[PDB]
Amino acid sequence: GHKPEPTDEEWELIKTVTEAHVATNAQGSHWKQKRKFLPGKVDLEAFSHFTKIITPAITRVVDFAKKLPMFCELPCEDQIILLKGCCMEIMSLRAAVRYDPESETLTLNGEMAVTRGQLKNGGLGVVSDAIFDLGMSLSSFNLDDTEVALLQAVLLMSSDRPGLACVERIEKYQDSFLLAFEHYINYRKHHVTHFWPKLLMKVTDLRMIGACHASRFLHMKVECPTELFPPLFLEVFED
Ligand SMILES: Cc1cc(OCC(=O)O)cc(C)c1Cc1ccc(O)c(Cc2ccccc2)c1
Ligand SMILES: Cc1cc(OCC(=O)O)cc(C)c1Cc1ccc(O)c(Cc2ccccc2)c1
Repeated sequence: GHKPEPTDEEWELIKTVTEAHVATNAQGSHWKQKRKFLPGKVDLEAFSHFTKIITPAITRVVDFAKKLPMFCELPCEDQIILLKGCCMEIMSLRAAVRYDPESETLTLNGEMAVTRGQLKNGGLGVVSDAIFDLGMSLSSFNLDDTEVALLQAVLLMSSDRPGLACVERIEKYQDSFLLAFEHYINYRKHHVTHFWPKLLMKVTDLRMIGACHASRFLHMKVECPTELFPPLFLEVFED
C-alpha cells in the first residue's frame, strides 16, 4: 500500500486528542524555564518531593481523559477502572519523553528533573530503570505532541482491564485511535525502519511498567502506612 494518511474524520480525531494532551501537559514542553535538579539508599528527599507533585500529575491524566469525547461517553464505572489501569502508563510515558541525555534526567510534572538513582531510591525502585531505559529509547523515535497523545489514547482505551462492561465499545474507540495513529505516522515519515512495529512495542513496555508498579505498590501497600502517600495516589493505585 502507498501508506494512507489521515482521513477527514481521523484528522478531526487527531486534533481532538492532541488538544486534550497539550492542555493537560504539565507545562508542555519548555522544561527550560521551569525544571531544576535535586542536590541515601532511601531518599526521603526525593520521595518527599514526589509526594508533592504526584497529585497534580495524576490529576492531569484524569483531565486528559475528561477531554476525550469518546471517554466521557463511557459509564463512570468503566471510566474509573480505565483511568486506574492506564494512569501509571501515561505518567511514565509523559516522563520518558522528557529524558535529557545531557543531564541524563527525566522531568516529572514538567518541573522536577531527576536522575535514575534519585528516582530509584525516591520510591520507584527498578521501575526507574524501566522508565529511564524507555526514555533513552525514545530519543531516537522523535515523537511530537500528537503521537504521544495518540499513545496515551491507546493506552487509555484498553479493554482488558478487569471489570469493564462496555468492552466492545472501548475496543471500537481504541481501534479508531490506532488507525488514525497509524495513518498519522504514515504522514510523518520517520527515518526509522519498521517505525510502526517498533513503536507499538513501547506500549507493551509501558504496560509492563504499569504491572510492575502495581505489584510494587501492593508489596509495600501494607508494609507502610497511608500517612505517607497522597490520598489521590491511594484512590488510584490500590485495589
Ligand atoms: C514517573 C513520574 C511521573 C510524574 O509525572 C510526570 C508528568 O506527567 O509530567 C510524577 C512522578 C512523581 C513520577 C514518579 C513516580 C510515579 C509513581 C510512583 O508510585 C512513585 C513513587 C511515589 C509514590 C507516592 C509518593 C511519592 C512517590 C513515583
Ligand atoms: C522545541 C519543541 C520541542 C517539542 O518536543 C516535541 C518534538 O519536538 O517532537 C515540541 C515543540 C512543539 C517544540 C517547539 C515549538 C515552537 C513553537 C510553537 O508554536 C510550538 C507549539 C506551542 C506554541 C505555544 C504554546 C505551546 C505550544 C512548539
